[PDB]
Amino acid sequence: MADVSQYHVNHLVTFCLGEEDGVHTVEDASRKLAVMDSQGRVWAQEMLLRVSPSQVTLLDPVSKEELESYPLDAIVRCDAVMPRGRSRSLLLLVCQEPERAQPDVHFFQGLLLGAELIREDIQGALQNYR
Amino acid sequence: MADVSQYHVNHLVTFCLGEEDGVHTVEDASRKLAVMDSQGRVWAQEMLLRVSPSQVTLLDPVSKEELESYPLDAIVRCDAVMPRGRSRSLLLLVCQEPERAQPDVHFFQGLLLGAELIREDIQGALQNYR
Ligand SMILES: [Ca+2]
Ligand SMILES: [Ca+2]
Repeated sequence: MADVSQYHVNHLVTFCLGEEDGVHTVEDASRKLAVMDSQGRVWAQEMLLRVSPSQVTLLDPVSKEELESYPLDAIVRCDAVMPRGRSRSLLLLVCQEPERAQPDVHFFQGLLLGAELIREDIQGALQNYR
Repeated sequence: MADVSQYHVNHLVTFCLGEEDGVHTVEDASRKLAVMDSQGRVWAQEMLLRVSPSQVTLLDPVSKEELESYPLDAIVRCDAVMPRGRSRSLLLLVCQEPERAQPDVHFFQGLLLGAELIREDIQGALQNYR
């Protein structure tokens, strides 16, 4: 428990989810992440992920300026997963931003704190908010 | 000419552009906007669009808080268009955000100032920046 916590993570990829792309489960999403990675579309970018009781914020690790923010009302799902062929956990966040026609899948690689700890924190903040 | 100007607009829709969706031209995009609208996916939301010499910013018309921002380096195209069956101009902005796997199309309805005036301002700011 902490109202505001931060974690350093590496953002790996954000991609839109359409009703006809065949991507329906966390597992389908991890598989599309591995395809993307084999096409040279995934490049790790270090970021600061901040969970507060009203939103999840992403910041530049040095400048501390806000790169993106998702109010908790915009998060539709948060999971942590270890795809086949990886010793690590990925943090998956699906958001439906109000202005966008489709939801997006965001994948993050956790560093020392893993994705499981961040998943519990966001899910605790979601339960609370909701 | 003005380094920073603002315009009130209505955001209509933002959607991702994929290499296999058949959407290649401004005209294809206006047609997909009309399909979306006939599926009940388009709802006008009033916003403040600000052009500065380093970025395009979208704000809530009252609270003035930033809703989104696109550094000029992220804009790949800006056009104004009058689709068939409309007496008005739409402002089209295509952006490729660094973190996203695909570019997005954003459509805005201009109000009293039209989309043509905003297109020239962003294109002037793009030329300058570039
Ligand atoms: Ca917490
Ligand atoms: Ca200007």
